[PDB]
Amino acid sequence: MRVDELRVDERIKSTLKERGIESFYPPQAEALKSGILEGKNALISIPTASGKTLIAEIAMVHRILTQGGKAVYIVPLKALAEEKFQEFQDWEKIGLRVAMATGDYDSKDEWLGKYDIIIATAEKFDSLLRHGSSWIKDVKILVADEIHLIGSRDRGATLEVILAHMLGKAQIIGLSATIGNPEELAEWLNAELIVSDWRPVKLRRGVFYQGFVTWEDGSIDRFSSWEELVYDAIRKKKGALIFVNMRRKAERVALELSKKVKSLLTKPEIRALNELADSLEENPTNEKLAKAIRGGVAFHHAGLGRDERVLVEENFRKGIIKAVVATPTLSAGINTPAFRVIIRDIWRYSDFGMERIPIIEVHQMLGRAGRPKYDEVGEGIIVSTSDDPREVMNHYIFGKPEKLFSQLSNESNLRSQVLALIATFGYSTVEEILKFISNTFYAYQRKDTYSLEEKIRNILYFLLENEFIEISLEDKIRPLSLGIRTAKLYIDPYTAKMFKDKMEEVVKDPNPIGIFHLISLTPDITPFNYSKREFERLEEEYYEFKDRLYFDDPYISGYDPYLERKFFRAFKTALVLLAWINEVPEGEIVEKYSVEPGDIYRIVETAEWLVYSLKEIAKVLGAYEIVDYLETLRVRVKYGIREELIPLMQLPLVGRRRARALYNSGFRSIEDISQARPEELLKIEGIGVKTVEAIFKFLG
Repeated sequence: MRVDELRVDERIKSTLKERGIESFYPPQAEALKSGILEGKNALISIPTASGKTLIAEIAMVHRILTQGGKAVYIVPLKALAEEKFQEFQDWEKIGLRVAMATGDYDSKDEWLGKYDIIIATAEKFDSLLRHGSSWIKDVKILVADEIHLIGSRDRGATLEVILAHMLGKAQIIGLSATIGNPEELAEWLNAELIVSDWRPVKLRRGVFYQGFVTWEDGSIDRFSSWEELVYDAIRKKKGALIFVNMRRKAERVALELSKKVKSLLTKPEIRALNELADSLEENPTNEKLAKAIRGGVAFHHAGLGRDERVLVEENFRKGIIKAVVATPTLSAGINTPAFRVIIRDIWRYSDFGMERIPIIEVHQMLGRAGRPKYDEVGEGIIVSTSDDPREVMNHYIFGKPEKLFSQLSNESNLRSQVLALIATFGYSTVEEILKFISNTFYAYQRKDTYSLEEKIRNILYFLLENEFIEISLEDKIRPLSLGIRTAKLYIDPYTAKMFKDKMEEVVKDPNPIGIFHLISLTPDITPFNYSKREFERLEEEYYEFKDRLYFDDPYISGYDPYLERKFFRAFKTALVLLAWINEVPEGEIVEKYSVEPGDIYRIVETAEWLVYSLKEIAKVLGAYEIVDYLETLRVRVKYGIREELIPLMQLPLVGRRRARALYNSGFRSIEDISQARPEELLKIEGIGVKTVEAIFKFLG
């Protein structure tokens, strides 16, 4: 169907046409005519290549243009908010303001009140709901992108909860991959179900095994090695996307490929890759990237800094970079299909131990093959090495995706969610809590929820004994300041407990390493990892700074190589964080502590939040003597600077490096910068035109 067959506000039609959208794929047409334009809930389970976002965009905008109010778009990862923010930009042209809200959990963010479209993670939205932001009542529709994640252990419960809170309160639309129990999820969501396998480009799926690829139709094609699949694609002026389990494997395979790909590149292509390879800021992780890119092959994984990942994704989308070997974590950042998708690993290091990559993910990966503009057929190939090809074919290609199970039993999320109910949602009796539970997806899939109930009852004990809540004289369950504060900070009650239990120590010896180590031991952060060769040096430094730690014994819970590792991981993290506030250049940190740019950015952001949370728990506990210290530390962690640079960080385009160059040249305050001649800032090594322009604009 065409845009003009669409029964929506004409200002939407104009925007679509202006984007070059004239018609809709069959799956989209079915969805648009399912009732969502009328306010009905819906679960859209179709290929990613078939444009799920557009369907949601139309539904959201149409919803608020007719009923006014707001639309909330729930993105899976905060690093994905930006992209959505950019593509939602043209809605500003018809008077709809778009905003990104993904951090600062301890805020009502009332400033979002004047916006119409709000992009945020499930956690951020959960957080806002707890704070009771005055604009929440304004939300008419919430879109849960990659809603199948509700079945994921780590964060699925949070998505389930915000859905439970919003159901019946706003229209709910889910964008989902293919699953095993489509109707069960739709039923719980009181939604219309749209299930389709239609895609714009035919997808051919097969399994590669010892020299041959056997396609799902039974035919065979010879390829001496799996990499020939990549060379063949490039030889055909098309591209390839290779998926691997580990970061180091991603890089090693990228270099290997690039070694044979370079000789398949035109003279220009080679010079274009060079200009690109040259622009990568000096750095170990970036050194490998540049060297591989000069061959037409890049690697993609969370260790790379945002800028580097953007470069790789955009140039892959431009066909400059011919192939990309990437990991799972942020592969969603690469929004560009590829003629061929090669799944190199089908087993991944698991927690308890190795396990097969879920069928759901394998299907999502294969569904990335076939570019609409260049391909008439996309090929998704599963590489089997240790597995029987017929078994792999039967399991992944012929078999059905796994059913999604609620992950509400997660002790981490459940303790946080049970406290949140009492501390921010007014739940005061066990019966009421179980009432909320009876409306969860968890309960929906079950005949009974006896164990969860026993699990909740014990959580209440934990909260009572630890003083987050209390039983009033009325025999009701009520929160205490510690509890309310913990709920709003969004930290797990366990990390709050840790902060409370070690507060007396922090007060006695307020110091960086100890604080950074303490927070790095909490469930709310993922510390840096370390290789075996690093341990000896880590151990030495540990003894050196042992007396500054609040958690000193590496084995208070056993000798499990897992627990000793956890402790030292937190310790190494504390060391990196100290270098960070001591203004050691990123390149030097990456190099000296064997950590990656992407991880530094992530840990720094999380640390700022946790140091802030520690400051706030110190407040509720009355440990006011360390609040100023903690507040200052928080800001130092936020920017990676010494206390004296703080006054300059409010400046546009000014980071730790520029603040330093400014300060050392005599511009220490906004006042010094205010009375400066542009030439005075331009002489400073590090400050360029665009920076002075932004600074002078900022100042007037």
